[PDB]
Amino acid sequence: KWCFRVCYRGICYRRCR
Repeated sequence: KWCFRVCYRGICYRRCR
């Protein structure tokens, strides 16, 4: 599953609605 995944310097994000 995948909805909204962000990624920065050395850290990403995963949030679904």
